[PDB]
Amino acid sequence: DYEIQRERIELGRCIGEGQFGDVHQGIYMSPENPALAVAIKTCKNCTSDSVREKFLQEALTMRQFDHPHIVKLIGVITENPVWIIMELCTLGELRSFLQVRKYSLDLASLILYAYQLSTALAYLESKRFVHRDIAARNVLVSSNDCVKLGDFGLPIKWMAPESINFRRFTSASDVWMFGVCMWEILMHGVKPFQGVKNNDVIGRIENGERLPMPPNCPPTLYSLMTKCWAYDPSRRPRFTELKAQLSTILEEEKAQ
Ligand SMILES: O=C(O)c1ccc(-c2cn[nH]c2)nc1
Repeated sequence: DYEIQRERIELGRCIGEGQFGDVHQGIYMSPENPALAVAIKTCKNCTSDSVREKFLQEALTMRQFDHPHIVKLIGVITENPVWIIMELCTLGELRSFLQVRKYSLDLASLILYAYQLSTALAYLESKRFVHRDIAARNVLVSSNDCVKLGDFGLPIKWMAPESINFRRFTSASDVWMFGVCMWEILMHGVKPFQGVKNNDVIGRIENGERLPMPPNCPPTLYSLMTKCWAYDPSRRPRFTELKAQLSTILEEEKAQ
């Protein structure tokens, strides 16, 4: 089962702050693997069952997916203090990694990350799961050549127009938000619309404006991004198709 005995967990260095509390790395001592490196999400306010409810929904949902580019649940400890134990991605959240690895990562690698992300989102799409919070900050880096979707759950600057005007969230909103994430990656983790009032962002989308083509970004990728940003959700592509196009973009980039 998925409940874990606190005695098999050795808490270690704090590796990040989450919505609910500190995120730690640590060791999980099971009989199947005597020393498994894990991540531990903690829940600062989980004495409140309303918080505990929302915190542990993340683990109930993780548990349903099996993809190579989606983080995996190990187990939970539900007595206080409540903990989620999940796979460790030792290079942390994608945004910081992009920031710190600027000048160090090449183009093929940035494309590799977007294509990897699209395969995770095509998989979720095939399961009819809407994610609603696709952003570089919600992706983790397992290795120089492997990123993973780390969260499932306001980010106006990332959201589709119909999310903002009708609070509506669909596979097509996800596609839109994934265009923004691709932009974020080709900009090495610069946030979209920096220094722009949220409320002014919506008018500019309605005005037809869009995020600029990043430097060093290929026309083929920018064209992909702009299809993701069709104002009408029914003109935007499906991740299955985005996945296939990014596969071609990557094979050709590898060729230089
Ligand atoms: O700061 C965070 O929210 C954060 C940081 C790290 C991780 C992680 C999970 N597995 N490996 C790393 N999750 C969330």
